[PDB]
Amino acid sequence: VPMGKFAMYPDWQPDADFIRLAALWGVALREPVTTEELASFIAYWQAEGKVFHHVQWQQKLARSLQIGRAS
Amino acid sequence: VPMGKFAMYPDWQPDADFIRLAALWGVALREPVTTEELASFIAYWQAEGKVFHHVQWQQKLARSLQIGRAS
Amino acid sequence: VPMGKFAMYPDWQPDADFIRLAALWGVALREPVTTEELASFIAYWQAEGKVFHHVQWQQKLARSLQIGRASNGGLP
Amino acid sequence: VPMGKFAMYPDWQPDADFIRLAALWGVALREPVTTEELASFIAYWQAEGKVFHHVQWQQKLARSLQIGRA
Amino acid sequence: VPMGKFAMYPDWQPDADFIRLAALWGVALREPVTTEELASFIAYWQAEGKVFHHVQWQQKLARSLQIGRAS
DNA sequence: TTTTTTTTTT
Repeated sequence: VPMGKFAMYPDWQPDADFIRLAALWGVALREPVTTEELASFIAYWQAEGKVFHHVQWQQKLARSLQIGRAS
Repeated sequence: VPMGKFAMYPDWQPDADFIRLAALWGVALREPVTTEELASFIAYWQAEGKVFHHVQWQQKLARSLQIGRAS
Repeated sequence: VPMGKFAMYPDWQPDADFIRLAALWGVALREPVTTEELASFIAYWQAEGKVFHHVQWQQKLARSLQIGRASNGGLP
Repeated sequence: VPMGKFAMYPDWQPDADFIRLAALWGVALREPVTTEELASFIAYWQAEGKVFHHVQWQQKLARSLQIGRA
Repeated sequence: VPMGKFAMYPDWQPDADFIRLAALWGVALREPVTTEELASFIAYWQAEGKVFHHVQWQQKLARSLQIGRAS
């Protein structure tokens, strides 16, 4: 929701069509994002404090889910 | 594509001879660039908003593919 | 050496003295510059169009190699 | 100190208290200038051929080290 | 403080409302001048030895800060 | 006054 680059924050959410976006970027997710996966992602990146644009954060989430679920 | 430096944009494509160029720059690609790889690259850099010449964008794409496909 | 300040051009070479020069500037290169590293460097800077003296181009190349080879130490 | 505005030259050195001067100009250097850093700075500016006063060259060195070490 | 043109000297200061003046001249400073920025400016111009009026020195300071901070 | 190339939780 902020414009420009921002640090991750507790109530951030990816777009409603995140699963479709992820597929367009080459990450096939076969299950929806869970509240726990999102919370874990956010806690990690909120602590890290690095700043990204919303679309870039969604790409990081897509990649993180792909790796997390592969294991 | 535009002349001079430009921001990345949705229907950007690398050159038809991108694979040859990438090889000349030390990146041996065995497969053509996928629709998804290109879409992901573009979304990331479009958000970033930095401006480069066409040839410089192609170099970034080559390097990104090298890393992306290595894993 | 090529004289004056010039834009990067396709046939540019850092010369035979490069590795010694790089070392004097604090960049220890163990392997010579590859054809591909050089071609990539040249294509980037030729597009950029900035103009430098030969020694200043060599410094940029040294720095670029140091960073490029740092994920490893050596040539990709 | 070298007098007047001059082009950079191979044997140039900053002052013995360069670190202190740099700090006064807002550049906190943790480690002294290395032989290699100085040589690189001199080669760049010697090629460029621009002329500056000694203090102005020291300011350029301070700024270059700040960036280089970042 | 001297009237007319003068060479830059160690104890020189710009006006208390320098930030506002700078803005009126088209230089938007986000932070006050620091003691280190001022010392650096003075050392540079003192060596140069050129002479300017007080207002002209302030303009040079504004421009120098704009460039210095843009990096 | 104006030196500084380089996309990443696992």
